[PDB]
Amino acid sequence: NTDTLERVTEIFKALGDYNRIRIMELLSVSEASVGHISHQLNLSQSNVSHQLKLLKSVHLVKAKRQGQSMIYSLDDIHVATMLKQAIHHANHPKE
Amino acid sequence: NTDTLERVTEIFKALGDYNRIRIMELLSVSEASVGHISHQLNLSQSNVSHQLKLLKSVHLVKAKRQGQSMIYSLDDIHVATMLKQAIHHANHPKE
Ligand SMILES: [Zn+2]
Ligand SMILES: [Zn+2]
Ligand SMILES: [Zn+2]
Ligand SMILES: [Zn+2]
Ligand SMILES: [Zn+2]
Ligand SMILES: [Zn+2]
Repeated sequence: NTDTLERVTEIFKALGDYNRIRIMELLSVSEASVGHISHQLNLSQSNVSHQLKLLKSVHLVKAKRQGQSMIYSLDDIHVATMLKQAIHHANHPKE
Repeated sequence: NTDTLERVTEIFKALGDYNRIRIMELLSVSEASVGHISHQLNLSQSNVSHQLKLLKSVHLVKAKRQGQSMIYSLDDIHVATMLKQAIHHANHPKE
């Protein structure tokens, strides 16, 4: 319906960012904490936390506390498939 | 690589629009011409053509001339899967 399409608009508007894409891509390889994400991608923890908060609000990523810190990961299989299909579509030959 | 992620950013930034999503969704059901798309969605042909041009430049949609008018469709299976997985993710229950 109408409301459903608005929600998907939300989802895509959240992926339309270079650094959020780098965060998603990294998460598609392995779940991780803010420090790890911040270290590997060279983004500050505060910026990383700010982006994850947005990504989480549209259900693109989820978080679970394990030990001391929160461990982030792609919400579910739909998100992973969606992302991986897009990455691949961007790389294969297109004449 | 770096350039690949910029390209996927492009793709998602193009889907982050309510009307472009309505055009993609309609195309995911059936290929169609500008007039059909414009009629069904109540968007003018000029606006529809403008959006398709953008969608085409990032390889989200493709066009083929059949008869007199151009027939548009999702570029390939990756685009269709990507879109359908997202639509579904937006609708299923998420607690
Ligand atoms: Zn930063
Ligand atoms: Zn499902
Ligand atoms: Zn493809
Ligand atoms: Zn219009
Ligand atoms: Zn393929
Ligand atoms: Zn889902």
